[PDB]
Amino acid sequence: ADCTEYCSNSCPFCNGQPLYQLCCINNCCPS
Repeated sequence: ADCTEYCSNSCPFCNGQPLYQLCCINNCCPS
């Protein structure tokens, strides 16, 4: 949770959205 394992960057605001692919994978850690 909070992108603690999904990506190095922590995103506590990510759990405020239902989508994690466009939130954590894309927005939090663009690639």
